[PDB]
Amino acid sequence: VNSFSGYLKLTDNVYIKNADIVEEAKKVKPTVVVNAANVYLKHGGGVAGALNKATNNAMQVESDDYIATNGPLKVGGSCVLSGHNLAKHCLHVVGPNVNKGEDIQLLKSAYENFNQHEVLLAPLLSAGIFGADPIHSLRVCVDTVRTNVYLAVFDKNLYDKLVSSFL
Ligand SMILES: CC1(C)CC[C@H](C(=O)O)CN1C(=O)c1ncnc2[nH]ccc12
Repeated sequence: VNSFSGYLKLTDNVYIKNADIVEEAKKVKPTVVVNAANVYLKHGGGVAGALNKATNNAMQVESDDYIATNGPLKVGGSCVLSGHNLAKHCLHVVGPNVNKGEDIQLLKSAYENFNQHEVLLAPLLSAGIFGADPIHSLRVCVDTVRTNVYLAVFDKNLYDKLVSSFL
């Protein structure tokens, strides 16, 4: 038993809710919140900009130190950093950004990072400003992640679509 509430069960291990991930994170305090990151951990907009704003920019400060030490992430890769006031940990995962021409097949590799964590609160990778089809992203998530994932979808219209078109 865990503290996530109001989710629709899609599969044995995947759940979905129409929710603002920032507000869900602040209420739940999950062990892991996933950020829709870029390779530079520049958290300017989308989910990343919202998560970072909710940390009063502490996520960005920590991220800049991480990059200065380690260099950029790989597309399809991830790193674990602090969850600040939002979660114990933030798993920064880089899905491919279609608006940069990155290979959508790397989306499966991106979701594989979730399997290193028993339970996660997460957005749909490569959705939103990353330019992928959220329905394809949901399919890859379901077919790749084996750990328990609670997907927060900000847009109510998108959500209802994702649910109604799910197979
Ligand atoms: C619009 C879109 C589907 C695609 C772009 C955003 C991104 O990928 O960064 C995420 N997003 C969400 O609806 C979403 N879902 C949960 N929490 C969120 N907080 C801010 C947006 C958001």
